[PDB]
Amino acid sequence: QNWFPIFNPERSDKPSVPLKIPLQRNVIPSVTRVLQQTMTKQQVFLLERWKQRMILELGEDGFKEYTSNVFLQGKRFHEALESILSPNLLKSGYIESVQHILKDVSGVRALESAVQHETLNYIGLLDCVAEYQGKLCVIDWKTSEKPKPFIQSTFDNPLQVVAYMGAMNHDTNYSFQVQCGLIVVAYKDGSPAHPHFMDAELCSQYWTKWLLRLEEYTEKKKNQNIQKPEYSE
Ligand SMILES: [Mn+2]
Ligand SMILES: [Mn+2]
Ligand SMILES: [Mn+2]
Repeated sequence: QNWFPIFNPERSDKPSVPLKIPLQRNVIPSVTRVLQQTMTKQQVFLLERWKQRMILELGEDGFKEYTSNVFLQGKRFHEALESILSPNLLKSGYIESVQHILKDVSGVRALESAVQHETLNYIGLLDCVAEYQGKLCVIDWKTSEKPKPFIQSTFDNPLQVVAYMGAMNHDTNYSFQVQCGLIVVAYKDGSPAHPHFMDAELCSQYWTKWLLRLEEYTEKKKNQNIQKPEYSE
């Protein structure tokens, strides 16, 4: 029943400089590694198909240019937000896009901070933990242009959020609990960012789907061996 709960019964739900628990190259499988390696063969086919289309269309140079820009713009956007919320890139559309979201953000308790689940044995790096319109949540910022477009599905974004909150709720480095999630899609053209707020009930529904992905990963033979070390969110 409560063998793998998202919520920690023992931690305070409510409960001033944000936590940055460092992350190093490690052999604990990350949240994004788990999701990437357990994408449905149907999803993998769609992304590989689109990858081959883009290589042919753009050429090897044009492909390198495209992938490099979307990756770096994804990273720069995240670095900017980490600098904004903790004591050059500010003219971007992505930053302009999140302004109406950032007005409603307060009580930032963590930023780009490692989370490791003590029972389930996965690790990750959550973007931010803060109150959005008074409600504490794990926030994950997203760019409308995917930073790793051929190995990521936007439709896995709710699972990534619930993985982080679950991990954080069962991590002795964190003394509080988090019950809600938020995904924020910033648009490259400066259009207002879209918030997808996830209450406790919805997080629990997606958490169940995350455990199915996590077990599907640990069902494999190669993942019983110790992975090669990597820094992965
Ligand atoms: Mn991140
Ligand atoms: Mn993010
Ligand atoms: Mn990764």
